[PDB]
Amino acid sequence: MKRIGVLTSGGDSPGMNAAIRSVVRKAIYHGVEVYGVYHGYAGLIAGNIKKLEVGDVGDIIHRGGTILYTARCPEFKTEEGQKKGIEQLKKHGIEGLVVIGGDGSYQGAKKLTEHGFPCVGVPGTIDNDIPGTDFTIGFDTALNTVIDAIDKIRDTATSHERTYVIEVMGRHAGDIALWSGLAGGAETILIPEADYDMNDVIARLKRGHERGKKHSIIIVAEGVGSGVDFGRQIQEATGFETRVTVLGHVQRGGSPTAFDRVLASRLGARAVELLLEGKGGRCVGIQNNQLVDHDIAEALANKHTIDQRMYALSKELSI
Amino acid sequence: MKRIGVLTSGGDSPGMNAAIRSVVRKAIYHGVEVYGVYHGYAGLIAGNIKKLEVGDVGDIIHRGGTILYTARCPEFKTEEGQKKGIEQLKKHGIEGLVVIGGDGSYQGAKKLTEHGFPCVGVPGTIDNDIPGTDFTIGFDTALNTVIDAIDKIRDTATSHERTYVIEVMGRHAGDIALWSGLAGGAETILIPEADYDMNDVIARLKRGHERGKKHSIIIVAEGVGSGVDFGRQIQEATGFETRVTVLGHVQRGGSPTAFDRVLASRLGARAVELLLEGKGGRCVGIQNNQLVDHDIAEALANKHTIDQRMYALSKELSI
Amino acid sequence: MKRIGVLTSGGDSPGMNAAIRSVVRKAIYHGVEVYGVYHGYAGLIAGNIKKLEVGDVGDIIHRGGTILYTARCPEFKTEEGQKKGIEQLKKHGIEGLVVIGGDGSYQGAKKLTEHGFPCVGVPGTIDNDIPGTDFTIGFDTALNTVIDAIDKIRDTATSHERTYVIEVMGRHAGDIALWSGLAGGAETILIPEADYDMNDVIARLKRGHERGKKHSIIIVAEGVGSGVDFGRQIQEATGFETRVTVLGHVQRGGSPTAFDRVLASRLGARAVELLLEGKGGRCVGIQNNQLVDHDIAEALANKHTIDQRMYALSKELS
Amino acid sequence: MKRIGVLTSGGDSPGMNAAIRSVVRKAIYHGVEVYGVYHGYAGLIAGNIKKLEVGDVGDIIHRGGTILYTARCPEFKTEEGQKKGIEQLKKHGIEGLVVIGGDGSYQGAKKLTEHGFPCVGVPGTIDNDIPGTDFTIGFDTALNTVIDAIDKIRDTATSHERTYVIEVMGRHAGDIALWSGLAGGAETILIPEADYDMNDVIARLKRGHERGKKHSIIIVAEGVGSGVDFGRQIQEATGFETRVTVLGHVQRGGSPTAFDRVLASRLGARAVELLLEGKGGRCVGIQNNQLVDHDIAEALANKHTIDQRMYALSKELSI
Ligand SMILES: [Ca+2]
Ligand SMILES: [Ca+2]
Ligand SMILES: [Ca+2]
Ligand SMILES: [Ca+2]
Ligand SMILES: [Ca+2]
Repeated sequence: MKRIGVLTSGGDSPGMNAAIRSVVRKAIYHGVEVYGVYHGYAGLIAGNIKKLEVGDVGDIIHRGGTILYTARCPEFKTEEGQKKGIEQLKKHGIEGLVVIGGDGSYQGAKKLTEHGFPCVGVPGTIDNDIPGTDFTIGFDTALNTVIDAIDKIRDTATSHERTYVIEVMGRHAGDIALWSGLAGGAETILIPEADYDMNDVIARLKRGHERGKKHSIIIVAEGVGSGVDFGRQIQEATGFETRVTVLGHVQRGGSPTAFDRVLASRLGARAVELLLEGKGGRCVGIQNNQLVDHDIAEALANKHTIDQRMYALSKELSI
Repeated sequence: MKRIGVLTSGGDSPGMNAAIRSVVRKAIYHGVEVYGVYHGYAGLIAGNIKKLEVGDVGDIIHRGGTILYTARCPEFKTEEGQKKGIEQLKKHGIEGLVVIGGDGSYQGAKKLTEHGFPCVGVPGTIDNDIPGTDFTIGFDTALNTVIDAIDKIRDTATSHERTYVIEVMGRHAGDIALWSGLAGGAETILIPEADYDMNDVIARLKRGHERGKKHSIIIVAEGVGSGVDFGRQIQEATGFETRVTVLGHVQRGGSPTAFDRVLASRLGARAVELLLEGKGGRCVGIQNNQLVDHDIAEALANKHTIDQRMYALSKELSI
Repeated sequence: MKRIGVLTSGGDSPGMNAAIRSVVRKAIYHGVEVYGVYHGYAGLIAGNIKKLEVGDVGDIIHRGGTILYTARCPEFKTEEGQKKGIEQLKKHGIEGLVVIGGDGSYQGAKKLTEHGFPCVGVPGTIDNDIPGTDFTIGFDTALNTVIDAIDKIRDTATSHERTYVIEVMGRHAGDIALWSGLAGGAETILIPEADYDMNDVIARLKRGHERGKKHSIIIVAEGVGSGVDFGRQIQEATGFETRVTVLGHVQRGGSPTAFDRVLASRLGARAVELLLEGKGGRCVGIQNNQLVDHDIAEALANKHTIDQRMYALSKELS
Repeated sequence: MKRIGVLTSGGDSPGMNAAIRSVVRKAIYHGVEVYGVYHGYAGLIAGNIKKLEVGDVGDIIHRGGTILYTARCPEFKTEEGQKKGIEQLKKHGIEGLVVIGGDGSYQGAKKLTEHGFPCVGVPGTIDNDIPGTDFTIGFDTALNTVIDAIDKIRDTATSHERTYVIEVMGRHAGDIALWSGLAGGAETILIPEADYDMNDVIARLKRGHERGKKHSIIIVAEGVGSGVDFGRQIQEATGFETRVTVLGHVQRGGSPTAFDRVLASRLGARAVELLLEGKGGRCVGIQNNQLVDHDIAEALANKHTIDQRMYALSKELSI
């Protein structure tokens, strides 16, 4: 190619900027131009397009959020919109698009490709729920946000001999809960991919009160339920005073961790390589510590999973 | 005195350990023993008393929470209680007591003195309302916790052109909301100590939407209302997508910042000096960058106030 | 006034952009325009100047460094240089100037006022080495940078039963060393403002070793000497495994802490107020937890001093 | 096996405690006793061995360093030192040893296995320089200490238009440097696994300055040389203003990142599993995102490599 475009869609995620930065610096290394599309697919329909310069990506690698913004777009679900997007792309002479994000911001990469516009997906979310890759951009940072919260709430929990339900993000995926709860010494972790028995949680807790334990932390993925209801169930059942904490959107922001920066630079650069060598309708990622690329069509079919041996581990480490 | 005691009551607070460390290591310098009372006044009543050694304050200057724990004590409000508690004191040959915390807890230090046990209070809470001091131990730390949070939500707010309501702590004091909302560039701060008008707030938001500001962030002290409510009021009015975040108890934990560690080391040492100088029924504090001790009785009558000129400042800097 | 300017001079400092943000939003409140001068005094001479919009003050409140940059200017230390400064000032209709920084930024604020140009100065340095104020914009953030490091070095020193020496910045002031070491539970602090005896230090570490203490952190202010040297004198003297860390300019950077963001916001806002009230040749600051302003020339006249009791406290707590 | 021991040798590393917690809690899950061996190998020889109880691990997951300490041991390469090692082991009824540490530690773990005593080795070092694993416990944390430093030096370098050289740790491995440099946005990265030409460095540095760039970060792995020199060199080569930061041992400390806590917890638990299945002489690890174990002698045979394509990418991204 000679010119390509880049875009972010779906939720904000720490590292997208590093991802974006990479798309650009790489294309430059190959004599290619990059045009930033703003406000995601909404921005694409709208014509929100402006060339990015070597200097528009200088000093953003550390920066959370996405400089190109992001927004939902019902219109892009229709042939109608898909059509107008390509016009606007064609208008600026853009022959290739790197789509960075999650929430089937891939559907669009696919749709686009099917209309014969070359398109590559980069995994962008905090909740690890994108196929084609073991980890997504933003997950590592989001975890350190969660366990930093876990570290703090343990300070009070220990001081006051109290039990906390912390509700983490992960709308469908229990990744955050699994990983963070493992890392915070969480003595109960409740995920969507694994059965739980509330009567079991209650007993375990009672059991520790005896064996000298007065504080306790219960990580709960939002995809399982509302922390508020869970806490209710526990205090009502144990008489222990039981606080509840919903971390919510703090999880979505922050300076991306070293893992998230490297991953974003690698992936985003891979995505460019694919466009340039003619490929399209693909999504890159990291699998088994290796760079991979896949057909979006194929990847969107792979049901998401969590490492069950780890969930097991955490139960063992926390009887 | 040759032997004294130390205890922490009311809510947890980052820096208390630094206070306790300082209470202990200062006493040692003067050849005085120090005994820890565990689990607040409940502990005192109970007899939870163990000498502290040099090696028990060997960390702990960086650690949040309180190694002496803390717990409520209905029983200590009744006379029979403090009595029982003084017995315990006498039983271990303790001649004085440093009471670190809110909230409070100065009440007990007072009644203790009245019963002829020499008692010194130290300002420990995150919300900042303990009289006899411009700032309480834990404040600076909590503020940096809230701004870390404000920073992260600004990251997502900006990418999505969304408006956030963030509910912070301070059940009766607007200190946190004021100081952090200033440090966080929050365009709206609501505190118990100053009139607010929601029509003004709403208009202000609609105004900026035009001006070109697509994201805004409202800071709200819990002592004013429920964030998950103000948010509803705003969006059920303006057409704006409004998200809400209650940070809750993450605010209570954490490694105390430099200001808090230094403040704790100072107040702690001062508190021990009072006891040794034979004085009692006092409480220490920082006032106009100078340390002061006041009669608890008087201190307890001074309504808590916030710097109205700063609140004002935050308004001017905001429109 | 209808138009002022702002610049940043001397070593950059966390929370300057907070100070800048404040200078600019505050002026906009009173219907006043702000022109930014880039690259400190060198930029003023060269007329590197651009209207700041609302726009460019962010949010940048969390950002370290200075969006206006900074650079040394030997030339401005001379009559003709200032002539160019004013020429440029007037060429843009800038009626007043807010100067943010340290290490002689104030010098220019005075000279400029002397030549009949209203200037307010704002304390901006990590080392806290600026009169007319208890704390300078950048100090709190620096201290927290230093203790994070001390905490980390405490982790490794503890595991290995080793003794470290950490050299912190400060220039001529020992504020950082005294405040951080005290916050970090250091067992030795060495500063310009207090006197020490190496033999004291030595024996004091040899003694702590007697009571079974297996690790120590000595904190040394650069203004007192090289951390490397102290490490050496000590290891030769005792035989203990002694390492030395020079944190360096790490202390200069980072997102400014809540205190630094607030101080900058207050100070900056107060600085513009002064110009608007026709006041000039003043520097803002915070003293005894109250906002104050002083005539520069006389503020610059006080030798800086540390809190002697606190140093004494830090010893008793060892 | 009813009783095993655990120890930490080599340089200390954030997450060792997490690794200990896991060794000690996993064993309890299986009704095995754990005996701590303090001060690494010098301790093993001298006895200095104490039962680890639940309480001894119930609050260390978040803590840097090693609660078991670590010390060098010249004695333990001799035959007699080892003779002494085993006696002491047999004296406490320790049927097996988990060695958590760095490289030299693996040596002794083999010698023990040879002399009829089952050992498992756990990768513990910040410099990633240990075979039988892609990453070592400590790496992630160290990287993040490095990038935060880099971030902070970016602030001052950008306001002053300075060029910086930052010396990072890694005796013979360029992993920290390469990885943090990529993460940080280094314009220049120097490491032992890959040839560099100083002149191409100066040239690459001059081309960038002529292309407008006013500030630049340069990362040097301590194994390549001394930061102060590369500083002198390029200062007098370019004339630019140039500063030198040596981070030194800060990299060694700090609360372990989510990744290091998780890795530590999986690896440590796996190490217990091995000894319990009668599989001595091994070292655990993560390779291609999968848990693995390898004969110690064999792993110790593999010269350590970095990812050349990654070093390549870092170059392309900074043109
Ligand atoms: Ca950011
Ligand atoms: Ca902080
Ligand atoms: Ca910054
Ligand atoms: Ca730690
Ligand atoms: Ca796996």
